[PDB]
Amino acid sequence: GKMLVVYMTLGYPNVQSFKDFIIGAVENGADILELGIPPKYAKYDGPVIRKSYDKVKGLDIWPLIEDIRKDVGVPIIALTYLEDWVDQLENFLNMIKDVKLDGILFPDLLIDYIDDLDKIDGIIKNKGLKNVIFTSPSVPDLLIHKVSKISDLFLYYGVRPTTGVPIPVSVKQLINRVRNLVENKLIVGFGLSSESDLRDALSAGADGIAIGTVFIEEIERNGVKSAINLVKKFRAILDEY
Ligand SMILES: [Cl-]
Repeated sequence: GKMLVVYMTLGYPNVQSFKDFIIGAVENGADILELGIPPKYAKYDGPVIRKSYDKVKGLDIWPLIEDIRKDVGVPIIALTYLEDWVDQLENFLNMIKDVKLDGILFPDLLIDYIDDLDKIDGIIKNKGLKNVIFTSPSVPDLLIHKVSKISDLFLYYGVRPTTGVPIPVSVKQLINRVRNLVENKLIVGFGLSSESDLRDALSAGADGIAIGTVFIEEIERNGVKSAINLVKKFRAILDEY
């Protein structure tokens, strides 16, 4: 079947409500968790991700990661910029394995560290960790093909960002043009998540979808239990395929 990947900003909105959402999300069918590590600097994050980072400013991040690791048994991927840890890439990857997370996803890996790709994949893989590689429409087709054969768990393909203007092309067509390039499992991630966009990706052959900002929005406007119920809804939609 199809994989439901659920993102949440570590500690958002508060520590107790964050664990409630994660546990509820996993109970309602999340297959993979992505946890957003608040960034040491500003980068390619949109308005609603940034505001989620604002509300957990100064969070003690490692005890919470440890804590949530004890609470749920699904694969957990750390979402953080290779930027914030390239100075210290060794004590980061050891800490990640120390607290028992399954892998990482560096969004800026293929952008700002493309020449370091093969070294960094090698080190991650020889720590037993998963290197989940981020791609997007601006990643050239042959690079996408390259990383599709090395990406662990799945290759991630991000469309519909909250920042900027979306590509005025149907998600069905966008995924049609990468599905045959990706030998891996293909997870399509969304900033804006219309149901039409999600069904377009699944019907175009994506092996799952990743969603996150939709949950941050639903929490702020209707609360954690409402956001948990959205997970149930997305699970049912993926279960139609
Ligand atoms: Cl797009």
